[PDB]
Amino acid sequence: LEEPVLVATTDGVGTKTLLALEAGDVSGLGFDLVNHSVNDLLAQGAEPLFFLDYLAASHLDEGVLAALLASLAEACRAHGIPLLGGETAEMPGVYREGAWDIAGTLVGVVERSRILGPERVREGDALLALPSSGPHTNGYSLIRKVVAGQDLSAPVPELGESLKEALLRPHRAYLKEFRLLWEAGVELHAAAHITGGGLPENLPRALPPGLGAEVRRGSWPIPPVFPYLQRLGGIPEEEMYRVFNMGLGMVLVLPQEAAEEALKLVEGFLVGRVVPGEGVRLV
Amino acid sequence: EPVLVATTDGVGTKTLLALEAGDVSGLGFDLVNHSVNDLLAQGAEPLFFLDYLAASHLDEGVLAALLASLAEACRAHGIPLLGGETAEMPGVYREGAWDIAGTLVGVVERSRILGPERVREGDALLALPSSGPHTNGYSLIRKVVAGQDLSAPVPELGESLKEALLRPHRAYLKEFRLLWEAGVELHAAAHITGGGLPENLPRALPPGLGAEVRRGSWPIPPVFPYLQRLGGIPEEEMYRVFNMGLGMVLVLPQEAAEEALKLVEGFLVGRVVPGEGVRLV
Repeated sequence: LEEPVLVATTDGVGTKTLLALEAGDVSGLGFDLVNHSVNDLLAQGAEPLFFLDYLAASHLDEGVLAALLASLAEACRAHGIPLLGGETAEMPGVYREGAWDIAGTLVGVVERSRILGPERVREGDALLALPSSGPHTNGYSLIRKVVAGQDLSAPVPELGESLKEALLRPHRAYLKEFRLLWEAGVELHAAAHITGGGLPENLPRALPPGLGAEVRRGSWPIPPVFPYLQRLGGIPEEEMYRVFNMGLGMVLVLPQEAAEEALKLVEGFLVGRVVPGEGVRLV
Repeated sequence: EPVLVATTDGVGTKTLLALEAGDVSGLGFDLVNHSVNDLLAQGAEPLFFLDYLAASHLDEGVLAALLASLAEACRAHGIPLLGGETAEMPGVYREGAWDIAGTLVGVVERSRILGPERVREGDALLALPSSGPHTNGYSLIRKVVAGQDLSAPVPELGESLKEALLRPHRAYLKEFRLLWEAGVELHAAAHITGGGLPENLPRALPPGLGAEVRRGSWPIPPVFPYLQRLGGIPEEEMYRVFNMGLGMVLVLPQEAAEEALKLVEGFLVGRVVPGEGVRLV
């Protein structure tokens, strides 16, 4: 109460952008960026204050430029986040033909003593993961290679939809979740947004020295698009968890009792514990 | 309604020249400084900065140069380099290509507002000197110096093309602080970037008011005319693409302009007149 701290994060959609253009549908890229931006902030313990972006391409196609601006405006107002005037850059000398780079920045606020972080993490906390909606916005370079030459618009058995639909599903935002836990006074220690690098890289960040994580395999639902890509690209498991979120959209580190009170308010999965040592071992 | 102000900006292809010339030492200053000037023109005091760097490949060498640069730049203005992000996308960037982008957040206090509505006919135009092309016009620059020895000292410039062309975008924070602290009356300000004077100065002028600038009224950096010849560029084009020495232009009462020159380094380059656009007189 009365200790507001300005925080912020800056992100980019990533190579997923090339996948979207190819499939001729950037309608979701606006949510991919905003939602990814919202989560990097939720990991700190903050709420969004406003967003602004920097779009750069080989050639700012009037068509796709409008569809992008259209998308970002829908993603922000979807979260009640004020959208600020963003910029644009056209540099055919920097970008590959037809390429685009969608980046942005989200500013937020958090009460100092309620900032999430490794120093609040204690040994014995529960690892509560919030379900990802698919690949989200990391690892689409591996993806574009693996699906290179497939009929992205063709239905897939084991998916329940096509590659286009399953691979372009927007990055999922967990703002609604967090608010449910905040309004309920649920004790949260740390949190990790599982982006570039996967669970292995991102989780250890939310953990203090002398503390590693223990993740029980199969304790959470894995989007079907992952093992599919894996099989198609013959991608090893050790590499799957290093590139993809494997269904782990966000991992929460909090007291055991808190997870319980949380799973009654939010769609989550107890998937581990903070044990001595370091790094994240999959058990 | 947000109570703070913010702006995202990019360095432009100057990045490519710096990479090619083997020096990204000042790209952080270029980025941060461009952002700071954009907010000062609105009367905003800088609060914090965040950078976003992307590339075909994140050369460990360049990455540390840019990171160190950005930090010094931020340190110089006394603002925090809060967060940052890095991207490696060889499928998005041409080999060797990079893009330096970032976001600066600031805040406007009542005593420091600036806008087209405060500008009055008869106001003086006070120009703050640029350090060179700054961060606009490098598309033209690089094509004009192509084939040249960026390290071959030139007589006129008193240095090479690399030193004349890579000098960082100058930030005018210290100037605005002096002016703010002294309570000098200011109506509006224009940061001279893409499109030079003809495009940027009008953005700070109310409906039905234009500006007349005196040729030779302010110093024009040595590299500007040098390269105009090197590539036989028409004057009209120079002023359409480059700032020509006009780093930033303030529109303030004739009296406030006279006391301002006693506080900062600037020049009285013209006056606001009835009409539209900017015309060189």
